[PDB]
Amino acid sequence: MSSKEEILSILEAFASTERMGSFFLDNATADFLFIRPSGNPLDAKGFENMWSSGDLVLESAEITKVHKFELLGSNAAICVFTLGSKFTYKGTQNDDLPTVTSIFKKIDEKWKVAWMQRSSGQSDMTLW
Amino acid sequence: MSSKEEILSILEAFASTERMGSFFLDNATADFLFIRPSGNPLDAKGFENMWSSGDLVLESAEITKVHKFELLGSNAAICVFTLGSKFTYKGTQNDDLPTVTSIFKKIDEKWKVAWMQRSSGQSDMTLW
Repeated sequence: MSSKEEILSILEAFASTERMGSFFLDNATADFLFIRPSGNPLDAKGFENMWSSGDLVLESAEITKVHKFELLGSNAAICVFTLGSKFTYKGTQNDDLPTVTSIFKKIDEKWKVAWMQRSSGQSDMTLW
Repeated sequence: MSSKEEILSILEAFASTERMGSFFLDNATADFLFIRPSGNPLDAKGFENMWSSGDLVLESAEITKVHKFELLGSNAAICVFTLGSKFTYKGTQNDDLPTVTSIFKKIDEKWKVAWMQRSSGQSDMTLW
């Protein structure tokens, strides 16, 4: 299957209620970081720690729209997408709609997420 | 010279008081977008329009620290950095310190910026 499809399969797994929290632990490269809207990095364990809280629960997440996909040579790729989520935090439901830039690399012939930066969650879809 | 150095030379030109506004017009690929902290995209002209305002003036900008650099094959690259700027907006000076994820591609044997997403400007350097 096409690399878009392979990489999209990985992003769908990230955007899943059961798998998001621990995902980077299994699927990310060792030097992966997740860049929060503040600019402050989290590593795979830091990301999982956020979701481990108890106070933060993912209700739904989806790959709403892919804005950019391309291979960067044979063994890397960029995928830019809008991630649409619903989550509960300390007693309130929230919608979240960031723009996310993700980078993938092939390691031992398998695709892994190498980098991800997200925006604040009130993006305007109409601009795409 | 090394690709880091070539790509760093391009980023220094972006982070310059005279060149930032119009930079993407000359140095970016046609499908480049700049992702604002909100997640909302700007194209090269949209970016220049912001700086054309009169109300917004860049006083200084620097590549403060490079956190990640690597080639993605022979003809692409990722560079993650903290951009330290001072700017005036509608009568007030501000400091700005985002995390920026940039992607580069070689087009006709020349490096061009292909993508850039920035965070809010109050990142915590101590986390790197």
